[PDB]
Amino acid sequence: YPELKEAITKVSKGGGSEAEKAIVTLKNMAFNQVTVVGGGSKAYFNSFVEHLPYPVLFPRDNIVDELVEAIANLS
Amino acid sequence: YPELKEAITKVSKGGGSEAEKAIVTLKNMAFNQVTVVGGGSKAYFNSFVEHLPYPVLFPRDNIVDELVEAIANLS
Repeated sequence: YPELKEAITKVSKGGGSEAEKAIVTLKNMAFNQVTVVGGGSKAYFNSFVEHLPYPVLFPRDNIVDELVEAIANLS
Repeated sequence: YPELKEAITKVSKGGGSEAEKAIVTLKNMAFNQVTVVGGGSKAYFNSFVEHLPYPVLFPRDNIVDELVEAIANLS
């Protein structure tokens, strides 16, 4: 949830919707099974793309475009 | 492919036939399985045979002709 600190400020100062209170109360747990991530883009879908690691044994070189262009030109 | 520099020069200037263009395009794939020979007359069958050695015990002499001649000699 990107709006993490905002919810904390709202509850401390008063107000906030039911979702903010729920996330605040369920986030206070100090357990390793719950992870807290905050940021302007870390919680967004964009940051999730780069988090995926490449396999150790899977080849990393890209040779698909070469095959496609070879097929297009020669064939 | 006996003569490669000449064909490269010809195609670069804008000439060349369909076969030369096709082979040049085929050879332009960045793979380790591409092998090119420019030995000229060495690509001929005679040169390939001459370069190869033969086993000492391998049967290369002709004996059928001699046996046939000996058989025909009998009267």
